Amino acid sequence: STPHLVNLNEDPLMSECLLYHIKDGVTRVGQVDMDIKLTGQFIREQHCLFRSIPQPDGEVVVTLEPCEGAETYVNGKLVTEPLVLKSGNRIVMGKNHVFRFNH
Ligand SMILES: [Cl-]
Ligand code: NI
Repeated sequence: STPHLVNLNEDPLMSECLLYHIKDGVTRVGQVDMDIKLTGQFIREQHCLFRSIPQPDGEVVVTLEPCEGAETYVNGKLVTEPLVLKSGNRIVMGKNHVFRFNH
């Protein structure tokens, strides 16, 4: 299937987005001029980005790259360099945005 980024927040705001499909290419996450806009106090203008790249068989590989000074955690570990995501991974951006990556 397409990879999904699913919003795990228990009380998401009306403006807040519950589910994104991660499309082929770069999805930029942040506040100012991004493909996914998150508003929390700790979300930087350019927070991080997803890369979706195809394999020989069509199956996709999604990586997450954090931006300088923008905190993101995958399964509890702060991610500081780019990282290949896996279905089930829990991603927190800033302190107020929790997702699951579902492939
Ligand atoms: Cl935040
Ligand atoms: Ni879907």
